[PDB]
Amino acid sequence: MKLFAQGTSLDLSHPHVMGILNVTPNSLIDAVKHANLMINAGATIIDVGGESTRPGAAEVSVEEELQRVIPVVEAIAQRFEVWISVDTSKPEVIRESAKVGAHIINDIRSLSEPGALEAAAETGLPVCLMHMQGNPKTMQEAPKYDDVFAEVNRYFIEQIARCEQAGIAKEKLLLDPGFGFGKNLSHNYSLLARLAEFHHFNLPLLVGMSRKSMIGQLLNVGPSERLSGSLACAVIAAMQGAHIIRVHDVKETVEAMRVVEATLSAKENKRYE
Amino acid sequence: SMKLFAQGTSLDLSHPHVMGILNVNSLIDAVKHANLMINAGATIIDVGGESTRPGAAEVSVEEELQRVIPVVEAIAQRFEVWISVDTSKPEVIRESAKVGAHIINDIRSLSEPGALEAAAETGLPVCLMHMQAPKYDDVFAEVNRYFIEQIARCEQAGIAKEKLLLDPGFGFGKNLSHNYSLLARLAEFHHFNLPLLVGMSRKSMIGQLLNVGPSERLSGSLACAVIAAMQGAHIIRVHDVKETVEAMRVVEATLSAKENKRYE
Ligand SMILES: Nc1nc2[nH]c(SCCc3ccc(S(N)(=O)=O)cc3)nc2c(=O)[nH]1
Ligand SMILES: Nc1nc2[nH]c(SCCc3ccc(S(N)(=O)=O)cc3)nc2c(=O)[nH]1
Repeated sequence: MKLFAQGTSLDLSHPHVMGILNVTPNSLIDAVKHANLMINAGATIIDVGGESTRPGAAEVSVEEELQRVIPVVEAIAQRFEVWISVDTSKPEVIRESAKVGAHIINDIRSLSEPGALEAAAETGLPVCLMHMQGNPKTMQEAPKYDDVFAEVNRYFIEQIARCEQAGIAKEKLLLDPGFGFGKNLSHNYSLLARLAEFHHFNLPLLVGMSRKSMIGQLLNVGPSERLSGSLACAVIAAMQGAHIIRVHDVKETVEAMRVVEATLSAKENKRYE
Repeated sequence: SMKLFAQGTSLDLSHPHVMGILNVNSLIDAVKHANLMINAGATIIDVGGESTRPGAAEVSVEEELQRVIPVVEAIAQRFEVWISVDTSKPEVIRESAKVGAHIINDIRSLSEPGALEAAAETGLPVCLMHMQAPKYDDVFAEVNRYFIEQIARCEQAGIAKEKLLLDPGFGFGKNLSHNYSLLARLAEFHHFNLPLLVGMSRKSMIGQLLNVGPSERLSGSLACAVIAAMQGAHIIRVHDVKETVEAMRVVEATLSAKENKRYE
């Protein structure tokens, strides 16, 4: 499995670490400093995000998101070789990001915004499709599923079809179950436990559990006390064949991923189920 | 519903347990460290540490008794935690059981003269660990047959199968490649229907892979624990108790949401 963007490629034979770079409030200088630290710790992708999608988050104007994101993507692409994912839902941010060197469109809304689908297609870039029930304002009010795995699985079927009809080929797509995006604790763990079953689509799998409440509520610790839990989640995912792990704590995750790599390379079938 | 019995209590092996490592004036600090490990969530304390590492200075019978017995006694009197004892000597096995030890953890699988008979007499649970530039045809198959052999040897000496734990012995006569081969296939050892104990914490199988110092292996050690626990390993022996317990809670939440209750 490989992805292609901006005249390079990304080999998904071994799990990759994606470092989180939030640029919600010198801002540009600190951002590039942080990216650099994450690159040196072994991150091969940086996820640049200028809109909070935490539960209850307020929307951000397109002009504000552009000012936060585009100088940061540009500065990174002009200095390093690391891949760059842009965590946005806005057509214009999608276009302007691709023009300045971004490689992956990581949309938590799966291109649901008006014109987002068409803009993503126009770039040619890889696209991550994430599951969310509802929207960030209300997704955590009362998450409810008869069968969460089935409903997330059905959602991916539907959204894959949707991207194909718009002219985005399967080979550009990634899937992400959306941990924390309209799920209670038990819903998140049902998805993590059956994650390997999403491989049937034959598409890269991306997960983002780092420091989220599925660790906090389970351990009864705050956000700065969740490293061990976060690593445990990362390893559980990567052992089931997840290709990209989105994290805050890059060095430590990269170390854990080596151990997973060694273990999978010693295994016959190269996955746990 | 696997359980072990010792000293009038039981250990419920339906979820993974963290066994903290204790290094053996002494006694006050030992009880202090035991207390910290219990507070961090260890349910078993392994008594020995640096004093009992392979390569360490061999000691006389009377020295090992003087060093080990009062620590086991003091822990048994003050806490409800289970106590694993690191020893190869029959006298120490015997006297440890008298003062409250729950598990005999002999890396030599009771090979020294009298050790097997002394272990049998105590009625306590016994860990069967595999030990030996290393070399194997099929390291899994060699470890497997070693277990078949020790189970029969123990059963010969009157030790019920219900008291045995199996440990593949990470880092004992094994290069990096052999170690990862055993971890990768750890789940296959469940055919014995016996508890599985593993100890990878801070070992060379991490140190060599990541190329870092003894004190910088927490993340790889946690990865190892999680990999083992996801395959149904019952006891994980570690230095970093708090962090390992947190990781094990995540594994337990994952395994409770799974139909199989194990990854293979
Ligand atoms: N592909 C992908 N992209 C992502 N972007 C984000 S931003 C996280 C917003 C947030 C924070 C905290 C909680 S909570 N209540 O669970 O702790 C939920 C959402 N996440 C993901 C993710 O997973 N995948
Ligand atoms: N049941 C059980 N008991 C144990 N006791 C020990 S003591 C540690 C000795 C050591 C240190 C370092 C390396 S190395 N060269 O791989 O880094 C090997 C052995 N370990 C274990 C274990 O695993 N199980």
